[PDB]
Amino acid sequence: EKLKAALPEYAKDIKLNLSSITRSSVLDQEQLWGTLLASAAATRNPQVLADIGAEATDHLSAAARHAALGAAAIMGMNNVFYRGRGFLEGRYDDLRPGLRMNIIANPGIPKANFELWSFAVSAINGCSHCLVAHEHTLRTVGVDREAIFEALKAAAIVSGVAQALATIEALS
Amino acid sequence: IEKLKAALPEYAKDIKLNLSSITRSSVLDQEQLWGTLLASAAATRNPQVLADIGAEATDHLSAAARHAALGAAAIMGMNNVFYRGRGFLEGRYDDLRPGLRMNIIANPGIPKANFELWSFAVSAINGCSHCLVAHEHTLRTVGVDREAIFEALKAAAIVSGVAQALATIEALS
Amino acid sequence: IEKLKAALPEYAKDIKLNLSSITRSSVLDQEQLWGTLLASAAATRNPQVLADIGAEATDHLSAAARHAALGAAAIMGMNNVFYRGRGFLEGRYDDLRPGLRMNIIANPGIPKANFELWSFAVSAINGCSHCLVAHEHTLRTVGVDREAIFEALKAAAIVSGVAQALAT
Repeated sequence: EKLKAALPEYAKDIKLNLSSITRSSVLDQEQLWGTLLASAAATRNPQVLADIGAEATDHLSAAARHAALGAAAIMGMNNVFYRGRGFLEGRYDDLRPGLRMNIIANPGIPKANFELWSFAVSAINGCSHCLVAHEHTLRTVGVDREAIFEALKAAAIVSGVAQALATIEALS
Repeated sequence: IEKLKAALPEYAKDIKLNLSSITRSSVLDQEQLWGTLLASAAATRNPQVLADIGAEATDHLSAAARHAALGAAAIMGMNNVFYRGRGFLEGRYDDLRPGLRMNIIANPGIPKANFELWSFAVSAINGCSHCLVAHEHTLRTVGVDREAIFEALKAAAIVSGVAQALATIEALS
Repeated sequence: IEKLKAALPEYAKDIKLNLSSITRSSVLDQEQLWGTLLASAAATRNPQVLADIGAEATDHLSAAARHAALGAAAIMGMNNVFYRGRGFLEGRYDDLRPGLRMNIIANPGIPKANFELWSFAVSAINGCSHCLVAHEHTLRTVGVDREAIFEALKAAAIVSGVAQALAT
């Protein structure tokens, strides 16, 4: 509400879209808020992370909250590494990453949910390798594409929100 | 942009030179140029760059222009993520209704040409091939020269270099 | 570091470990390593990471090297947008001259090997295939082993994770 209220007039579709995604009935209240929170972190916009984070506490456990934020952090690294490896046409695929990412195997919350949040973040960062790998995993654990698609929509909407908000604050 | 140029460090002279050059270039309208420097400045998320350019854009852009430019950044902010992502997913989601409102695109409050140019510029900054191509095609359809489009791409890239350059000094001083 | 390593949240434990190790790693020499971490920190746009890494990098980076690293991030901030953009336009704009000044590339004020390594690290962060490839090539051209290049990519990625973790 207060976030929506801070959105400029030249950003009406974003506000509109933020309202519709927040009232989503496709994703769990945990799937939804965990996605919104991981997405918010992935935008790097403090205000957006603060307001989504504040509202998220009344919809997510401390464990869920931490898992959502850690998905953002770990994809921040993976999204750069794998995309780069992919740009090198596989010529370094034999080397050996050597990077820890245990949170992925042991998230502390349902893995279907962690994957959903990781997928959303990979969409924001733009790494096809990770977006595809996570999308495949979601399907393997029973998440339907309607829900996977809703996460893609949410990640995009939240990116718009952060862009819209960043501009108003710097100008006003 | 006079203060921005001054803010740049000697190790970023090329960007300063490029900023000086793109601003004095005449291949683009006074509206196309400042509207592109503005949507680009917005898309880079650097506060100082947006603030400086935004201020210098008022005596160079109409009210409706300044509005359409900032609105292009915001809406591309979402579209550049959505279409890019769906585009990676092997056609598996091409038959689903996005259900995303983007009316500003059909009604920017100014003739479409410039909105599309600024949308194109933003899509370059965010890195979305689907949108870059779509908007480039639309620009052509409504009579915009390649030279103009290419100049926007350059302006988008230079502003991005300026944001990076200034972001680092702000943080280190 | 230390203060940087210590700021990481607990749910970002893996990134803490990765930072601790990439900084203790020898694969890259101290200038290569810290110039890459500095260039990367800049590209993440996170002010705290840039400050901590920039300060720790004073003990291993000459004045010329530090400016080369920061300069690499700035120029790649522009090139990474330009070449990627042109690259998606299906060669339809390849006949036009960019006319963008890039003099720092040929003249970084230090050995190119390092400048190219840092530019490669930034290109990975911004996501421009055209530049990551062009620099990976040059890097191999003048020497530099895949292991060093791979270590920079890892460093760029690890630094991106730190910045995000801190931003959260």
